[PDB]
Amino acid sequence: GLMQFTLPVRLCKEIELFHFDIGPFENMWPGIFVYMVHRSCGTSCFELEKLCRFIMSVKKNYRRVPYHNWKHAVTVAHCMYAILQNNHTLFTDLERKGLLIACLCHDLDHRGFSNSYLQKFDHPLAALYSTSTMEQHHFSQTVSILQLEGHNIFSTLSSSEYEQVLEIIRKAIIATDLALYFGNRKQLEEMYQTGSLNLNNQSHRDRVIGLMMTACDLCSVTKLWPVTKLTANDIYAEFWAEGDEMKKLGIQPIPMMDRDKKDEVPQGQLGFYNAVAIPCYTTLTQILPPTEPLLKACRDNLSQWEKVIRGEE
Ligand SMILES: Cc1oc(-c2ccccc2)nc1CCc1nc(-c2ccccc2)cn1C
Ligand SMILES: [Mg+2]
Ligand SMILES: [Zn+2]
Repeated sequence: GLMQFTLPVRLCKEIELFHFDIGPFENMWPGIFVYMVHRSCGTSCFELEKLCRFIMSVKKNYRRVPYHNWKHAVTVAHCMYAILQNNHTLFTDLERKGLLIACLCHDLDHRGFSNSYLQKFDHPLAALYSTSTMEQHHFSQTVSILQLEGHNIFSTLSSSEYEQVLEIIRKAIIATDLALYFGNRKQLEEMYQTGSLNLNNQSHRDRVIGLMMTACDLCSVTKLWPVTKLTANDIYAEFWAEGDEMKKLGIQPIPMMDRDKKDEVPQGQLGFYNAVAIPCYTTLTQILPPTEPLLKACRDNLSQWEKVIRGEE
C-alpha cells in the first residue's frame, strides 16, 4: 500500500509534459505506466500484484513489428496520462482507470497490417469482424487477458461499475479506428460551434473520449522533431511491408505503402498533418483548452516537414 514507484529526477519532471519520450530502455516502461496509474488514479485503484501481472501479459501479447508494438502502447498511454493530468476535474474515477488501460491495450496482437490488407487477404478476422477488424480483435484480446486467473485488475469494482469500465474501454479502442475519426470530429466540430456540446450527455462524452483516443494514438506527431522523424521510419517500414504483401496478392498498393515512392513521404506527411493531425488537435484544444501544447507541437512538426520539402533538410 505504501510502495510508490519513483523515477529519476529528469523522468519525474518530463513525464508530466505532453512531448515526453519514454526512452529506449524497455525494462523501465512497466514502471513508467504504474507510476502514471498511481498519480492519475491513486495507489489504491488496482492491486499492485494483479496490475503488474496484467501489464506483463499485455506486453507479451504485443508483437515485434516496427511500429504497432509495446513501445507504441506505452507511448499512447503516456499521452492519455498527460491529457487526464491537465484536465483533473473533467473525468470520473472510472474514466481515469479505464482510459489508461484502454490506451495500453488498444493495439493488442497487432500484426503490422491495416484492416484493408486483412480484407483483401481474406484473413479469418475479416470474416469474424466486417468493420474495425483489428480494433474489435484488440478489445477481444483485452477481455481474454482480463479473464486470466489473477489478471482481473477490476475485480473490486461493483457489477455495474465493472460493466461501465468495460464499455468505456470497448468504445475507446473501437474509436482508434481512424476510418471512424473523420465523422466523429465533424460531429464534435458542429456541436462545439452551434453550442450544443454537453459533457453531462453520455453520447457527447463518448465522442470526446473518442477524439482523445485519436489524439493519443497520433501523438508521435506531437514530439520533438527528432522523435517524430525517427518514428515516421517505423510507420513507413510497416506500410511498405504491407505494400509488398499487396503486390504479392497482385494488387498495386496506394503510393503510401509503395516503397518505390519513398521520395513522396514529406508531401504524404504534409497531407496527413493537414487532413488528420491538425484538425484532430484543433477540435481537441477547443473542447479541452489545456491540451493546446499538442496542437502547438503538431504545428511545429508540420513546419519541419515543410522545411524537408524545400530541401532545407
Ligand atoms: C496514415 C499515416 O499515419 C501516419 C502517422 C504519422 C504519425 C503518427 C501516426 C500516424 N503517417 C501516415 C502516412 C501519411 C501519408 N503518406 C503518404 C505517402 C507517403 C509516401 C509516398 C506517397 C504517399 C500518404 N499519406 C496519407
Ligand atoms: Mg490501432
Ligand atoms: Zn495505435
